[PDB]
Amino acid sequence: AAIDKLVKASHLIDMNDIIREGNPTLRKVAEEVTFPLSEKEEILGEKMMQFLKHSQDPIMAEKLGLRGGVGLAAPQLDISKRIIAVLVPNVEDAQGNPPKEAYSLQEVMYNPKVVSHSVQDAALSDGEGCLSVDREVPGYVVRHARVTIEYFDKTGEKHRLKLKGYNSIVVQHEIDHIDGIMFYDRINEKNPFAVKEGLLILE
Ligand SMILES: [Zn+2]
Ligand SMILES: [Zn+2]
Ligand SMILES: [Zn+2]
Ligand SMILES: [Zn+2]
Ligand SMILES: [Zn+2]
Ligand SMILES: [Zn+2]
Ligand SMILES: [Zn+2]
Ligand SMILES: [Zn+2]
Ligand SMILES: [Zn+2]
Repeated sequence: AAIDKLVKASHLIDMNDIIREGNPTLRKVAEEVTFPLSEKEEILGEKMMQFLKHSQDPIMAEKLGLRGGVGLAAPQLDISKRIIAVLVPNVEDAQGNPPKEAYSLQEVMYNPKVVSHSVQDAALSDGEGCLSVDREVPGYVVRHARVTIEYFDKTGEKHRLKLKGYNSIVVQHEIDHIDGIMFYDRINEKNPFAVKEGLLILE
Protein backbone atom coordinates (compact mmCIF):
# COMPACT_ATOMS: atom_id res chain seq x y z
CA ALA A 1 0.00 0.00 0.00
CA ALA A 2 1.13 3.63 -0.15
CA ILE A 3 2.25 3.68 3.46
CA ASP A 4 4.65 0.79 2.81
CA LYS A 5 6.38 2.57 -0.07
CA LEU A 6 6.69 5.86 1.92
CA VAL A 7 8.32 4.36 5.01
CA LYS A 8 11.05 2.28 3.29
CA ALA A 9 14.26 3.55 4.90
CA SER A 10 15.89 4.65 1.63
CA HIS A 11 12.73 6.27 0.17
CA LEU A 12 12.63 10.07 0.09
CA ILE A 13 9.28 11.81 -0.41
CA ASP A 14 9.13 13.83 -3.64
CA MET A 15 6.41 15.36 -5.98
CA ASN A 16 5.60 11.98 -7.35
CA ASP A 17 4.17 10.83 -4.06
CA ILE A 18 1.79 13.73 -3.97
CA ILE A 19 -1.80 13.08 -5.08
CA ARG A 20 -3.73 15.38 -7.41
CA GLU A 21 -6.87 17.46 -7.19
CA GLY A 22 -9.69 15.08 -7.97
CA ASN A 23 -8.36 12.12 -6.01
CA PRO A 24 -11.12 11.30 -3.43
CA THR A 25 -8.66 10.95 -0.57
CA LEU A 26 -8.37 14.78 -0.48
CA ARG A 27 -12.13 15.05 0.34
CA LYS A 28 -12.38 12.56 3.17
CA VAL A 29 -12.32 13.21 6.95
CA ALA A 30 -9.03 11.58 7.95
CA GLU A 31 -8.98 8.96 10.66
CA GLU A 32 -7.64 9.87 14.19
CA VAL A 33 -4.40 8.11 15.13
CA THR A 34 -4.16 6.05 18.34
CA PHE A 35 -1.33 6.03 20.83
CA PRO A 36 1.15 4.49 21.22
CA LEU A 37 1.88 5.08 17.50
CA SER A 38 2.76 2.31 15.15
CA GLU A 39 6.20 2.35 13.68
CA LYS A 40 4.78 3.26 10.26
CA GLU A 41 2.98 6.35 11.66
CA GLU A 42 6.09 7.51 13.39
CA ILE A 43 8.25 7.07 10.33
CA LEU A 44 5.68 8.78 8.12
CA GLY A 45 5.71 11.89 10.27
CA GLU A 46 9.52 11.97 10.06
CA LYS A 47 9.62 11.57 6.33
CA MET A 48 7.02 14.42 6.08
CA MET A 49 9.26 16.78 8.09
CA GLN A 50 12.22 15.61 5.95
CA PHE A 51 10.28 16.55 2.82
CA LEU A 52 9.78 20.05 4.12
CA LYS A 53 13.46 20.48 5.09
CA HIS A 54 14.50 19.31 1.58
CA SER A 55 11.99 21.55 -0.03
CA GLN A 56 13.56 24.49 1.75
CA ASP A 57 17.20 23.63 0.95
CA PRO A 58 18.14 25.12 -2.52
CA ILE A 59 20.31 22.11 -3.48
CA MET A 60 18.11 19.21 -2.23
CA ALA A 61 15.07 20.93 -3.75
CA GLU A 62 16.98 21.01 -7.10
CA LYS A 63 18.10 17.42 -6.77
CA LEU A 64 14.65 16.08 -5.90
CA GLY A 65 12.63 18.45 -8.17
CA LEU A 66 10.74 20.14 -5.27
CA ARG A 67 9.51 23.68 -4.69
CA GLY A 68 9.71 25.50 -1.32
CA GLY A 69 6.82 24.72 1.06
CA VAL A 70 5.95 25.07 4.73
CA GLY A 71 3.22 22.48 5.43
CA LEU A 72 2.24 19.01 4.40
CA ALA A 73 -0.62 16.72 5.40
CA ALA A 74 -0.83 12.92 5.17
CA PRO A 75 -3.92 12.96 2.93
CA GLN A 76 -1.77 14.56 0.22
CA LEU A 77 0.32 11.40 0.24
CA ASP A 78 -2.80 9.24 -0.11
CA ILE A 79 -2.82 8.36 3.66
CA SER A 80 -6.11 9.13 5.37
CA LYS A 81 -4.70 9.85 8.87
CA ARG A 82 -4.75 13.01 11.05
CA ILE A 83 -0.99 13.80 10.74
CA ILE A 84 0.48 17.09 9.53
CA ALA A 85 3.88 18.67 9.44
CA VAL A 86 4.73 22.39 9.56
CA LEU A 87 7.98 24.17 9.07
CA VAL A 88 8.05 27.90 8.95
CA PRO A 89 11.49 29.50 8.67
CA ASN A 90 12.46 32.91 10.07
CA VAL A 91 14.32 35.16 7.66
CA GLU A 92 17.84 36.72 7.50
CA ASP A 93 18.15 40.40 8.41
CA ALA A 94 19.23 43.01 5.85
CA GLN A 95 22.89 42.51 6.67
CA GLY A 96 22.66 38.73 5.94
CA ASN A 97 22.79 37.61 9.55
CA PRO A 98 20.87 34.41 10.29
CA PRO A 99 17.84 34.76 12.67
CA LYS A 100 18.17 33.91 16.41
CA GLU A 101 15.67 31.04 15.85
CA ALA A 102 15.88 29.12 12.55
CA TYR A 103 12.09 28.43 12.60
CA SER A 104 9.04 30.30 14.04
CA LEU A 105 7.22 26.94 13.92
CA GLN A 106 8.54 23.40 13.57
CA GLU A 107 6.27 20.38 14.39
CA VAL A 108 4.87 17.08 13.39
CA MET A 109 1.30 17.15 14.86
CA TYR A 110 -0.98 14.15 15.41
CA ASN A 111 -4.70 14.69 15.79
CA PRO A 112 -4.48 18.53 15.65
CA LYS A 113 -7.60 20.64 15.87
CA VAL A 114 -8.70 24.29 16.35
CA VAL A 115 -10.29 24.58 19.84
CA SER A 116 -10.97 28.39 19.78
CA HIS A 117 -10.34 31.37 17.54
CA SER A 118 -10.77 35.12 17.15
CA VAL A 119 -13.90 36.69 15.72
CA GLN A 120 -11.52 38.56 13.34
CA ASP A 121 -10.59 36.94 9.98
CA ALA A 122 -7.32 37.26 8.13
CA ALA A 123 -5.90 36.35 4.69
CA LEU A 124 -2.62 36.33 2.99
CA SER A 125 -2.25 39.22 0.54
CA ASP A 126 -0.68 37.03 -2.07
CA GLY A 127 -3.36 34.30 -1.84
CA GLU A 128 -2.43 30.62 -1.25
CA GLY A 129 -1.41 27.61 -3.43
CA CYS A 130 -1.17 23.81 -2.97
CA LEU A 131 1.05 21.06 -4.12
CA SER A 132 -1.95 19.03 -5.15
CA VAL A 133 -3.28 21.84 -7.35
CA ASP A 134 -1.79 22.72 -10.72
CA ARG A 135 -4.05 25.70 -11.63
CA GLU A 136 -3.48 29.40 -11.00
CA VAL A 137 -6.12 30.23 -8.34
CA PRO A 138 -6.57 33.86 -7.44
CA GLY A 139 -8.02 35.48 -4.38
CA TYR A 140 -8.09 35.92 -0.63
CA VAL A 141 -8.34 32.69 1.34
CA VAL A 142 -10.41 33.90 4.37
CA ARG A 143 -9.30 32.26 7.65
CA HIS A 144 -9.38 32.92 11.46
CA ALA A 145 -6.87 35.62 12.33
CA ARG A 146 -5.84 33.90 15.65
CA VAL A 147 -6.41 30.23 16.81
CA THR A 148 -5.76 28.14 19.83
CA ILE A 149 -4.85 24.65 18.77
CA GLU A 150 -4.48 21.28 20.47
CA TYR A 151 -2.36 18.43 19.17
CA PHE A 152 -0.28 15.41 20.22
CA ASP A 153 3.35 14.72 19.48
CA LYS A 154 4.80 11.34 18.40
CA THR A 155 5.26 10.39 22.05
CA GLY A 156 1.62 10.95 22.86
CA GLU A 157 2.18 14.21 24.86
CA LYS A 158 -0.66 16.75 24.45
CA HIS A 159 0.16 20.39 23.59
CA ARG A 160 -2.05 23.55 23.63
CA LEU A 161 -0.78 26.47 21.61
CA LYS A 162 -2.06 30.00 20.51
CA LEU A 163 -0.95 31.22 17.03
CA LYS A 164 -1.32 34.32 15.04
CA GLY A 165 -0.09 35.85 11.75
CA TYR A 166 1.40 33.56 9.14
CA ASN A 167 1.75 30.52 11.42
CA SER A 168 -1.94 30.67 12.18
CA ILE A 169 -2.68 30.64 8.44
CA VAL A 170 -0.34 27.71 7.79
CA VAL A 171 -1.68 25.47 10.49
CA GLN A 172 -5.26 26.19 9.46
CA HIS A 173 -4.46 25.26 5.81
CA GLU A 174 -3.07 21.78 6.98
CA ILE A 175 -5.84 21.01 9.40
CA ASP A 176 -8.28 21.70 6.57
CA HIS A 177 -6.69 18.92 4.56
CA ILE A 178 -7.38 16.37 7.32
CA ASP A 179 -11.03 17.48 7.30
CA GLY A 180 -11.32 17.21 3.44
CA ILE A 181 -11.28 20.94 2.83
CA MET A 182 -9.27 22.75 0.00
CA PHE A 183 -8.08 26.31 0.15
CA TYR A 184 -10.30 27.55 -2.65
CA ASP A 185 -13.42 26.53 -0.64
CA ARG A 186 -12.65 29.71 1.54
CA ILE A 187 -12.38 32.05 -1.52
CA ASN A 188 -15.43 34.25 -2.18
CA GLU A 189 -17.40 32.82 -5.06
CA LYS A 190 -18.37 36.02 -6.90
CA ASN A 191 -15.35 38.32 -6.25
CA PRO A 192 -12.10 36.53 -5.18
CA PHE A 193 -10.70 39.82 -3.92
CA ALA A 194 -13.69 40.94 -1.90
CA VAL A 195 -12.82 42.47 1.49
CA LYS A 196 -15.39 42.40 4.27
CA GLU A 197 -14.60 45.28 6.64
CA GLY A 198 -12.19 44.29 9.37
CA LEU A 199 -10.40 41.57 7.41
CA LEU A 200 -6.81 41.49 8.35
CA ILE A 201 -4.68 41.32 5.16
CA LEU A 202 -1.23 39.78 5.87
CA GLU A 203 1.76 40.99 3.70
ZN1 LIG B 1 8.50 8.54 -3.97
ZN1 LIG C 1 -12.52 6.17 13.86
ZN1 LIG D 1 11.93 7.67 14.91
ZN1 LIG E 1 18.29 15.21 3.86
ZN1 LIG F 1 -15.92 28.82 15.95
ZN1 LIG G 1 -2.23 22.21 1.03
ZN1 LIG H 1 -12.75 27.35 11.98
ZN1 LIG I 1 -8.96 21.06 25.47
ZN1 LIG J 1 -15.42 28.62 -5.64
